[PDB]
Parts: sequence; structure tokens; C-alpha cells
Amino acid sequence: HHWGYGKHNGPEHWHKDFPIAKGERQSPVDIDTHTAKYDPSLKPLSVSYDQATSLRILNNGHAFNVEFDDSQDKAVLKGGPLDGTYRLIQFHFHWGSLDGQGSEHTVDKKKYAAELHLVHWNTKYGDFGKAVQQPDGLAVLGIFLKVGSAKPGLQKVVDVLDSIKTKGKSADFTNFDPRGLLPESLDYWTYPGSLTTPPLLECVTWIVLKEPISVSSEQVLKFRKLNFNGEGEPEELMVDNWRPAQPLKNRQIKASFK
Ligand SMILES: COc1ccc(N(C(=O)C#C[Si](C)(C)C)[C@H](C(=O)NCc2ccccc2)c2ccc(S(N)(=O)=O)cc2)cc1Cl
Ligand SMILES: [Zn+2]
Repeated sequence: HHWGYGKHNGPEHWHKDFPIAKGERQSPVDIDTHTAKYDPSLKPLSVSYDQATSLRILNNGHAFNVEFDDSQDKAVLKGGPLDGTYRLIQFHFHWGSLDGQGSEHTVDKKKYAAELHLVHWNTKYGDFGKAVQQPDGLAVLGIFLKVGSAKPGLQKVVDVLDSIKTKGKSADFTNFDPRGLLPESLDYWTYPGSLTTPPLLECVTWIVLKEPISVSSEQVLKFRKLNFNGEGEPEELMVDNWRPAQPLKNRQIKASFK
């Protein structure tokens, strides 16, 4: 009886094993576009992914994770609200059963079909496991997906999903360029929050891009053919792996743009 997204183990249950679920800086949140304040002191965001080294893709039973070599400064996030250098370690998505839900953040209560999280850790803490113990340990770049035109830079991900259908399966995933998943604009909202899965640690600087990327219906359909279960277990489609919006409490969402 471990955590997940079902009726019996989903987000309303997590607080029993992870009491920080009801904490002061939980994620995701609703982004109220009329309450977020433009902050002219926010520096521009620096996404430096030209030397990114992807290694592997893994079905972890919750989502699929594309992992990078983070043993040197090869793909880094800097600037915006961040002090110092954050190294890309992995990305993953959250998505829905239907096009009208799937994102974790919402924008004026609007739910997108999916959300991409590009996870980075603060290199002043030396490794990812130390960085998650610090209030400024992580920076997650959140990008919304809407269903429309295909995203060409997503298709290499979609085409490998058949090879990692079940929990615990991995596949070699070299030479993938995460620059193909970005929208044109790097305009963003930022706030202090948490991991959106157990252990729900309050270690994240959230940077959520305003502009969604477009993916095709056929692209998201292939996400929804994944399984939460292991090989040889009863099939449970990997859908609706999103945590809903948490109370904003004593926090301010800042906008990089007027
Ligand atoms: C979609 O589901 C995901 C996605 C990511 C991960 N994470 C890791 O597996 C890691 C690592 Si690694 C050294 C085995 C490559 C991150 C994670 O679990 N962080 C906690 C932790 C604590 C100590 C040591 C290691 C990890 C984590 C990171 C970001 C988020 S999110 N959704 O962006 O807020 C959540 C969890 C977990 C799940 Cl269940
Ligand atoms: Zn996530």
C-alpha cells in the first residue's frame, strides 16, 4: 500500500505518510494572472542546454523520466529568480486521461493536457540528495502542453514509450536535445514551493513558462498507453498522474513580464 494516484492511495491520502503534504510551501498552485506581480528586478532566464547529455528513459511506476549526466555543468539553468547554477538531472511529464486535465499548475483555474518538469539542482550542494534538503536546492522549469499541432522535438520520446511500457523498464536514450521541448518565449511565473510527489520536500524554486507547447492528440495518446503496473501484473493505464493545486498560503507569485 505505497502512494500513487488511485482512489485509495492518491493525493488526498499522501499526508498520512508525508505530513509536509499540508505544509506552508506545497506545490503545485493555481497561478492567478491578476494577482501575480510583475517584478522588474527578475533577471532574464538562462537555459544552457547545448551540451546536454541524455542517458536513459525509465518508467518509474508514476511517470517516465529522461535522465541526464549531471556529473558536470553540461546543461544548466541560471538567472531569473535563481542565485547560482542549477544542473539538469531529468525531465518528466504529468498528464491526463482527457485533454481537459493533466497539468499540475493551473492558470486562472485552467488545466492543460499535460505539464513538463525539467528538474535541476543547485550545484552549491554537491549532489541531488543534499540539494533536496535545502529551501533553494532545486529549480523546476514547468512547461504546459496543449493539444493541437505535433511537437517534432517530442517525437523521439513518444517513439520509445513502447519499450518502457511497465514500471521498472528502462531504455538507452542518448543524444536527445531538450531544447526541442521549449516554447518560443521564456516569459515565466515564479514562486517558492515543493516537489509535487512524495516526499513533497519544500526545496523547489518553481519557474512556470507562460507559453504552452503544442503536442498532437496522437502524441498524448501514446503517453496514455503507458502502465503504472509492472510486467505480468494487471494493466492499469498511466493517466491522471497529477497532484491538484495546493493552498498558496503566505506566498507571492512573481511574473517576469508586464
Ligand atoms: C514523476 O515522478 C517522479 C519524478 C522524479 C522523481 N525524483 C527522482 O526520482 C530523482 C532522482 Si535520481 C538521483 C534516481 C535521477 C525526484 C525526487 O524524488 N526527489 C526526492 C528524493 C529525495 C532524496 C534522494 C533522491 C530523491 C523529484 C523531482 C521532481 C519532482 S516534481 N514533480 O518536478 O516536483 C518530483 C520528484 C521522483 C518521482 Cl516519483
Ligand atoms: Zn513533476
